[PDB]
Amino acid sequence: SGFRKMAFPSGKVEGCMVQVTCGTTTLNGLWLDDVVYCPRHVICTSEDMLNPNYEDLLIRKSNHNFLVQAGNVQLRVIGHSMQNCVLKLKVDTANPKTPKYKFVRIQPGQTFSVLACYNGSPSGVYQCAMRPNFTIKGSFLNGSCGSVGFNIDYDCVSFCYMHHMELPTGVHAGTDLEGNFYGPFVDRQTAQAAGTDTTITVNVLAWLYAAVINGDRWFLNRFTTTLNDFNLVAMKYNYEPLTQDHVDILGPLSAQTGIAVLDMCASLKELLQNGMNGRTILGSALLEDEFTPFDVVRQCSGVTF
Amino acid sequence: SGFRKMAFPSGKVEGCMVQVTCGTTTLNGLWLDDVVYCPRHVICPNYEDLLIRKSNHNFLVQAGNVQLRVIGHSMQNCVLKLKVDTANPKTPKYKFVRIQPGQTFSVLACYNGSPSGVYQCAMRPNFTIKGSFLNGSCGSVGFNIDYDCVSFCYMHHMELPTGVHAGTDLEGNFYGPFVDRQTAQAAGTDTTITVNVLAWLYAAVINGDRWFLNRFTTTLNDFNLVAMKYNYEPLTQDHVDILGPLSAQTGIAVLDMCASLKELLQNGMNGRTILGSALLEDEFTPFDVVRQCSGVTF
Ligand SMILES: O=C(Nc1cncc2cc(F)ccc12)[C@]12C[C@H](C1)Oc1ccc(Cl)cc12
Ligand SMILES: O=C(Nc1cncc2cc(F)ccc12)[C@]12C[C@H](C1)Oc1ccc(Cl)cc12
Ligand SMILES: [Cl-]
Repeated sequence: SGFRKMAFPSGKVEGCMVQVTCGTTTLNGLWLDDVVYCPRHVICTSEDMLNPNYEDLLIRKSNHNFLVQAGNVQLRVIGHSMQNCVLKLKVDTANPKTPKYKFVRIQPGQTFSVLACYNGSPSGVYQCAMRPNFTIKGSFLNGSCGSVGFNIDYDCVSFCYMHHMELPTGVHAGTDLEGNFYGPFVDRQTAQAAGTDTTITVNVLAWLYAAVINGDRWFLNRFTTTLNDFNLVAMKYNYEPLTQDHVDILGPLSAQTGIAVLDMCASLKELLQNGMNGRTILGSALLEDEFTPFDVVRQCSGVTF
Repeated sequence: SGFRKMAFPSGKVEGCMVQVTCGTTTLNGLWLDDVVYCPRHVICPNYEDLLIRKSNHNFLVQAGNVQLRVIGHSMQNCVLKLKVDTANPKTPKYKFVRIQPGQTFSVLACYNGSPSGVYQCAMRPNFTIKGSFLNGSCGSVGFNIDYDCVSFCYMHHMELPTGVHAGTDLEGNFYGPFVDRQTAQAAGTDTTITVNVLAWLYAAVINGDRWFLNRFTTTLNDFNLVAMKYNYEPLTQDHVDILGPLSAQTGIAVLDMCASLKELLQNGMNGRTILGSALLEDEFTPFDVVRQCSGVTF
């Protein structure tokens, strides 16, 4: 029993964190085999950030301008290249702690663990979700750039995010490990603002199924809804449209609890209308949207209470 | 910016997790140097009588794909200590520490000696933890990290009828009035950790959430009458002293923030949130707030 925002154990990622220094800037890098991956803005001055020409800044650099530190050991840089917004530093030593890994690009609504680091030293781990507006509500201070997001299903680490910047509203933007940004963001200090965010509907439904699994049904009702009527109502509360893909994905949780997806959709409609009335669901007074259908199945028991 | 329920990096603890099997029971053990620590209920009660009938070879200890050989066994309170023939080469610098209610720690939840997740939690005033554990989680541990030293503070033993969890320190002493057996046990009425709620209100102010601030101040006596009425733990002069740094950073005196908390307790939030929460959060200590708003590394 119980339901917590759970992160993956971070050990396999901790053994990959390094410090990258270029001039006066120090940030974090990810050391996998003989390559260190880090945000390309490590080569920028603050002035450069308004309109940086990364190709022009990079051509003026040599291997010995990049200082890479792994624990108490200095790694020697023997090559460098840029791939989109990521800098790849070839080093002379392969990481003996390199786990089994993949680079995966995730979609909005997907969750992942973040290992927040400063000076190549891990400080904490937390669970989060890629928002529909492509930002993440993280907890990052200056020096956290290069910190990574990942999932660990089985013994393989799937790296999905690398931290690049904080937006004016306090939310965070970054790239996949191939250096492609999530969202319409640029690694440039321009007027960039996150689009209006929405609630991840399929995740709220998954979390309502988790509440039923743990033994709570106060919020259920005797009604059903069509998918289109559900979407016309939920969009009035800034909820993401629920697609047939989301309904198919919720199939297993529907079969486990005996509650049809569209009947759980009717319960969500009523919750949006009435609020909780002094009650909580899994110890929360808000409808939680940072647990996916996959996270609920992984964390919850296979036997409904 | 941002404020998340953050756990310590779990790597140093992952390298200590093993699987302990005794008969039909499989649970988790903590391998430090040449000793494996695990709940004594793995042998299940008259624990001395059950233990005397066991030999070293009855305990199967598995570390990854390797079987460790048990060469000795002893009991210390509610913890079983299995002497093994191999010292853990991944043993970090560590201490066994007993924590107090209100203090927080990270839990590495394990099943079959394999870590599955990490989360942050607090020892409730009623000595239970609101964790997330299924069958097979027994022996999972709670810890904090200071510099490079792991301080182990909790080992999971059982789930109570309300879905909350109970366990011991690493010396086998239970937190709370609990016993390790299948019997009628209930957690006492819980209370809110007042000093932690105040720390979280200071974290909100540091992050730009100031709507709850007011011009008023109060006294410890007046506030404690309000806290007692709303099932909040009493606030002591020690708690006020501990909140000193956050008070100096934000310019809001502790009894000034207490007057804000009193108004939140008597009027609610009025459709508003604080750090994305509609409830007053009590699982961040004053130290956790200072650490997350400073970036301390290990
Ligand atoms: O946003 C940035 N760094 C921060 C990342 N996360 C949390 C932060 C919290 C802070 F209070 C400050 C900077 C943060 C900065 C560092 C300065 C701005 O130059 C930059 C150049 C390029 C890019 Cl894409 C980003 C940045
Ligand atoms: O409480 C227990 N185990 C569980 C620990 N955590 C989460 C659990 C979640 C569950 F759904 C079931 C058992 C859990 C049990 C195993 C049965 C009861 O015999 C016991 C004897 C002594 C002790 Cl201290 C504990 C137990
Ligand atoms: Cl995805």
